[PDB]
Parts: sequence; C-alpha cells; structure tokens
Amino acid sequence: NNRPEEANRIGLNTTIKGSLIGGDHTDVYTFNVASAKNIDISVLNEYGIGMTWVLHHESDMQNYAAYGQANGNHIEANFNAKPGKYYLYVYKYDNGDGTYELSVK
Ligand code: NA
Ligand code: NA
Ligand code: NA
Repeated sequence: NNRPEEANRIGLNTTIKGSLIGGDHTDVYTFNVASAKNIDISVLNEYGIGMTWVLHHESDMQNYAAYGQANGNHIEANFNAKPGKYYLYVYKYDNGDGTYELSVK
C-alpha cells in the first residue's frame, strides 16, 4: 500500500546510472517516440544481481512492447518502437544490492 514510483523523464539518446539498493527494487523511466524506429535499450548490471527490465507502450500496460534479455552483464533489446509514450521498468527480483547503467539509443 504505497505511492507509485516517480517516473524519470528521459529521451531516446540517454545514458544514466541508477541503483537498486535495499528496499528500492524498481526504477521507472518514461520517454516518447515521435516516429517508428528501432531503438536499443541496454542496462549494464554492474554487480550481477537478479535484475531485468520490461517496457510498455502507454496503450498496453499488460503486454510488453519489449523486455531485456541477459547476455552476461548486458541486459538488452533492439526492436522497432511504434510512436507514443513508453514506460520502462528497471527492477530486481532477488535480494542483491547493485548499481546499473541504462542506455537508450
Ligand atoms: Na533506484
Ligand atoms: Na526506485
Ligand atoms: Na560483459
């Protein structure tokens, strides 16, 4: 029973570091896509904790527009994004504490 996470507004050419320490298990980002294009979402899992990311287009908060796939410390996807507003959830699912670096290109 708590307030929703405060979404960090970013854009399609972003590199930003975050952390998921203790009870901070989810970070939310939002961005807009003006015209269809492939984008690249990559999260570097610096401490190798149990974390991932999922992405929703505003219009479908159930089916994922994309999701991260772990390749060593790189949790990535590259996919054609239709126009509109997106919500990106970077989150942990185990008891580890770690930092990460998010890129959107
Ligand atoms: Na955080
Ligand atoms: Na957070
Ligand atoms: Na690596």
